Amino acid sequence: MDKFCNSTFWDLSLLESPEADLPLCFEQTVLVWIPLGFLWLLAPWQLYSVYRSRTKRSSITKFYLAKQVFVVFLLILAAIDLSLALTEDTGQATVPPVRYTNPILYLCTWLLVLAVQHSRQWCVRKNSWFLSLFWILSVLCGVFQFQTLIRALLKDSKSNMAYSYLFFVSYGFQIVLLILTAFSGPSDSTQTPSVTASFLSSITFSWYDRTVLKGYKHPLTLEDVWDIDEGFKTRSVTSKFEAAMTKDLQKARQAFQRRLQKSQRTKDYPKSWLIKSLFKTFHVVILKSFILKLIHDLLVFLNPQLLKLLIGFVKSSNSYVWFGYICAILMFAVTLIQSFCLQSYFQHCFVLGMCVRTTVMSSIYKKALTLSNLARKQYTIGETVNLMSVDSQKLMDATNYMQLVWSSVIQITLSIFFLWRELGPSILAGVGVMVLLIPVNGVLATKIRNIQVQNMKNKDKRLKIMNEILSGIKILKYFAWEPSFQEQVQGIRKKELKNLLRFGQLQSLLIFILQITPILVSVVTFSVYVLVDSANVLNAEKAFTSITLFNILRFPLSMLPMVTSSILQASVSVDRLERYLGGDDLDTSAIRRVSNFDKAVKFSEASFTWDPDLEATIQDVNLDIKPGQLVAVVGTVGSGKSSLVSAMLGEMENVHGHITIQGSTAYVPQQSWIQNGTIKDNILFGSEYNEKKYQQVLKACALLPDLEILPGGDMAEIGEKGINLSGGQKQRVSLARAAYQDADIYILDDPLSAVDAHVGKHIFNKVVGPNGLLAGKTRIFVTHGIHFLPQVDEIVVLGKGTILEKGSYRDLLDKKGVFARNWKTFMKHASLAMRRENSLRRTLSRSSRSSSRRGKSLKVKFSIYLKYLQAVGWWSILFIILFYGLNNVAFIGSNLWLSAWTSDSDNLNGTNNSSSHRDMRIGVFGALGLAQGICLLISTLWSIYACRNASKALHGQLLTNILRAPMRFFDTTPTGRIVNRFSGDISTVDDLLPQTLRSWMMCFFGIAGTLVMICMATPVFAIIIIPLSILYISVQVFYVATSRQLRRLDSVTKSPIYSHFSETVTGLPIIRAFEHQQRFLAWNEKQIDINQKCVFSWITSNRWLAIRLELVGNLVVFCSALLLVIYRKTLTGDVVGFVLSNALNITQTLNWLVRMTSEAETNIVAVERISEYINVENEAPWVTDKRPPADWPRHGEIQFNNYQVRYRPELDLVLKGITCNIKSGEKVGVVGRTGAGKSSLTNCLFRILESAGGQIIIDGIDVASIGLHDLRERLTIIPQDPILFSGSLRMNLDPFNKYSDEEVWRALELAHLRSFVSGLQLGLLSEVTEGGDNLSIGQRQLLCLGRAVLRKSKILVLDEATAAVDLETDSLIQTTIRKEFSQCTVITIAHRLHTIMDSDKIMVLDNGKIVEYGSPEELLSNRGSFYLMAKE
Repeated sequence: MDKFCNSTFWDLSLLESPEADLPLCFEQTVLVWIPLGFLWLLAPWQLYSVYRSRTKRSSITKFYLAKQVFVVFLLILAAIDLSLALTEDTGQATVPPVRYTNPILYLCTWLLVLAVQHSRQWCVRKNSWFLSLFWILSVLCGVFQFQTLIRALLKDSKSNMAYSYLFFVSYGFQIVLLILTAFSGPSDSTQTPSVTASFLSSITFSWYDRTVLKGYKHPLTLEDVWDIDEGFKTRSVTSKFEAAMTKDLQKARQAFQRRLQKSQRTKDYPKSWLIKSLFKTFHVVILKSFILKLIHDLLVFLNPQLLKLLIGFVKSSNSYVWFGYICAILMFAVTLIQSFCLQSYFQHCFVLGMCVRTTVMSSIYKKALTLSNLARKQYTIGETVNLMSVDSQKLMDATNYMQLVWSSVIQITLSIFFLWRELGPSILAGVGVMVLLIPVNGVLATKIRNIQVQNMKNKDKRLKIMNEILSGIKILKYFAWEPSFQEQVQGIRKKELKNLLRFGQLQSLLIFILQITPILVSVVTFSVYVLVDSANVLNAEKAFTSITLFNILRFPLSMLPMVTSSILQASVSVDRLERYLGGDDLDTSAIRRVSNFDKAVKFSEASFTWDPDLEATIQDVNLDIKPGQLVAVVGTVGSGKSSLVSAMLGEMENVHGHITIQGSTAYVPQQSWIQNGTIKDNILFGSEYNEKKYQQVLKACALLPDLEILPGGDMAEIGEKGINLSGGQKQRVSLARAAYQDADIYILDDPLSAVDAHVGKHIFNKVVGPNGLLAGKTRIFVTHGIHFLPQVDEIVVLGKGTILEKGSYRDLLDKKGVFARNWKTFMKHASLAMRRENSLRRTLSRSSRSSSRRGKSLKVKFSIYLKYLQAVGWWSILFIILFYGLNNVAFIGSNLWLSAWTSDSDNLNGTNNSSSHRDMRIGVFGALGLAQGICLLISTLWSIYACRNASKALHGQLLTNILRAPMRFFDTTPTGRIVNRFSGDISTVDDLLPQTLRSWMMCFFGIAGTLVMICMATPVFAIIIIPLSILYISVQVFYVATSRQLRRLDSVTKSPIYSHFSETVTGLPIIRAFEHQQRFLAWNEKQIDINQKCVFSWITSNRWLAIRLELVGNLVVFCSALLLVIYRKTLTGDVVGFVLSNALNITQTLNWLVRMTSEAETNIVAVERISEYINVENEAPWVTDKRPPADWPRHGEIQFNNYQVRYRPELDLVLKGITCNIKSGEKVGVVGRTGAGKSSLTNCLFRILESAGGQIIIDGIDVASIGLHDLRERLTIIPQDPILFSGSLRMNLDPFNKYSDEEVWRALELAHLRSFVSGLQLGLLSEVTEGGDNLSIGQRQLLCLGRAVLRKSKILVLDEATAAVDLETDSLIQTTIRKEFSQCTVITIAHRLHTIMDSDKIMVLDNGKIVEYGSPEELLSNRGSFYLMAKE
């Protein structure tokens, strides 16, 4: 067959030459039969599989014509080649038989290509794997022919200019076709591009390349992320799952039933069916992921072998040059292909995890709607929504880590094999270190978790103290108490800081072990290797290929414990879920919803029970209600009327009889149920909107006054924001919803409980009365009132679960049997915050085991960074940076030394075999490893102490400044916001931020060390890191910008699923009664899909990132390999080893660095907010220059001078120049219009509001010229609303401990708390809960006045809140104030006139100005505004 080209084809010796080109005939035979063979062996299948497809869908577009035209051009070239071959046949006497076989072949093939590119018009995926891969393969195989011909043409050998030139042009067209087939075509109608993108643009996730730009320009919104395709929609996956489940569930139910009946002749449930059902429904994706993972696990072990070949080549100086370029190119190609396989495996695996979580949440919801009440009472609503919110997450985590449990053992076994095959049985020393460091990592992780839990408890205590400080800041300002509470929260914070330091030290040990495992394993392996034998030499190939294999081995061997832990947690999660879904549905045998019947409601001989073991709550019942027949059942409390209602709907288990119901029911429960949303949405309750009926039912049910009181009217949002409607509004809203629903039977069940009498009668008359809106509808009332009965249609009295009698009210008042007796007698008739946070703690402490591999599974202005770094210190971060740079320099030195230890095998100069030399080598290698370890410990421990100092200082400043901010700041800012800055931002600064910054430093220095090694070998590489740096910088910028918003959107969308599930499982009787299950199913599926698209877009963002980063690391490896092949005449094999076994470890560090840059951007906003509250404006100085004469109020003489005060510097004066005077000892009341300036007086004597004009002078000293605390301590107050600080009676009465126990007891006896306080066990140290739960209201203000009396100043400003307190309390207050504060100036602010005439003086204050002065005796003679207001 050699004659086919008149020249030899399989020579194999032309390669054995410096400039070694392939033989032409070999090329034109096999490098042409490979692509054409691929095209022909599969094309009939592609055509046979496409021409049985959907509509022609032959939209004639621009790529389709471009590709057809280029293939036509190229067919024309093939025909021209045939013509020239025949023309040469007319010339020479002999022609190779292939000179026409090759062109003819192309002719046929291109027709086929023209018939495949047209075929694509029928499919949705235009450019598929087949034709795209054929173009790749053809362009790849033709480069050999290209290079041969061009090299021969520069020789000007005159062989054939025409053949060579037509080949050049045909190859150009094949390049343009490959490019034009990579491009995803002109996308059709607005589908997600995941299913219209070409093969290459879908392998590299380059169809996501426009979401990333779009998210970088302006932030993404829920309408900027494309919908997930229809195969993942909740309805689709749940339908598939239920088809695959029903059979397994039934089989397990049969097994459980047979087991129970065998036992009998709750700890058993139909079990071991969920995991089989999930595999039987997702097995195709399981296989796809399995095969992709297998291919990647086999491809991982080619790069060490190519590295071995390249070291060997650079060593042997008599080798060819075409070998080594081939090895560098193969390193690039293998890393590219394994990147594609791995990223596609992640996409499959993570989307399968998402689909498993989706189908499980949807199954949970579908089951909660039909769970038997007997099985529904076992759980709690918090625990059920927990079953949705943690169990499905655990099952998703197991689904992600499911393929690692065998992939990691394949990788471990192959790595042990390939390490053995190089370094003999002394590999087990290194692998033994690697394995033996697993229990140590576990021990450190356990101690970390214990410290974290104790810290969490201590943090919650501090947070509760802070919350009671902030919510009662007014009193704390009054009595000058911020130093005491400052010290208390400082003590708790000091405890938390010590725990944080211990956490830090263990984290440091964990980091040191993580970063020193590789150097220690290599020193142990090489020492044990070179020692155990004399003829056991260590050369560059063994040393550096074994180092590469150790870096491959150490990742699976460390992730294996966490994978097994995740599987074992998901096992118990599966048991919990599988127990929920197996519980039998509620039975509807007893209650039948027929369509036609004689009576609307018919109870036939029925008894019903909550729990069959006990006696029936409702006994035998025989009754019938015809349409329109209003019935008002009445009975003793606990008789079962509420139970009768509950049984009618179906919320009871039948013990006997049955019930017939026709039409649609409407339920008004005793327990009110209001969904999250607006009053209008609740009233409509998912029904058609009609303004006539809507306004009629608002008017009838008397909501209009409530809407007028409420801010938004019928648009106010209930729940999740907080309106907490009083029982009247809730009950009216429920009744309005029922009335608007327009049902057939209305089961009114005590709908006038929390309602006033007259409004209740109005509601009865215009809602359920005979003239009400519900005249024609059967309406069963459940009454605790009587006055409605004289006009109700019919009465059924109930007792002991049985009807005593039924009749009209006339019969009730006439028959005088049980009728009159009943008529006479009836007159006298949180859970998630501590658990949902636990799963976040677990998945953040388990995915924080990055180990430079944070691709395992994942979950701003420079001034802010400068603020944090200024807090942590500047010398500290200088020495942290320096002592990690020393670590990296020692690592570079260690590699350089190993390169000079493997080198003494080549230069076997006699002296490189003595035992002293080997001892020196292994000793200095160990010393370099030890120096690296010491530098790392110093750096990390210093980092921990410095970052602890930063956290301490930041919290100190924030708390010292918040406690000293004028009351306007606390009025204009929600307490929730400040507490949230003290809770989740001090925590971020404490825990997450230091480790994120430290890890960023470690990644940066690892990269810099690798790059300086590469550039130390071949310095030209310092120029190929200016474009690589630009590519990497652009990648991280785009990825972090987009991923931040995707994570935010996912978090925003996740919560509504659980909120809606909790609202469904809470108000289930109402949903079932209105017959609204399908609407709620649809809503839950909609919310799940809206979340699903965000989480899927996040997954794809991660894959986009990973492809780009593996490309950057691949280009580093490939460029260094090329520069070490090119420059081989000046370097050695050892340099190749240590340059190229490190560049292989540059993609993991790049992934880690991008992830940590994103994390630092996310976390530093905590410092942003903390620094925002550090700078909040402060009050006046507490102590400025002056002191009192040991007692500033001598007798309480207060003088005003046209005082003018403003609430906020941009507003109008509330006081407009008051000029009055109070002498020593008089009692002054102040009066006026509502909002005329009452509050400002008691708010301005304490300087809480600074003067805008005028001044107040006490005892000849102006208020504005003394320190704020100095003045504020010397007065006295009884605040408007008594706030009690949780703790001890001693602290509440006296936190400063300045008052002795004897006088505290004397003041408490003056306040007369001996009966209540002395009777307590501890006495004056009795615990005080958060205000209430003890110390009755009267005790509360009596304690407040005790505080006032032990303060015992000469000035008593006070005001009254409400008269709800017992009159004895007010009388005691006034008597005490008059008996022990008689000789003290008193100012009272009262809006109740009846307690003011007793005052020695009254000030009249309207519109912020005085009206009259003098005593009430001096007033009442006149008839001024005081008279116009008093006694009326």
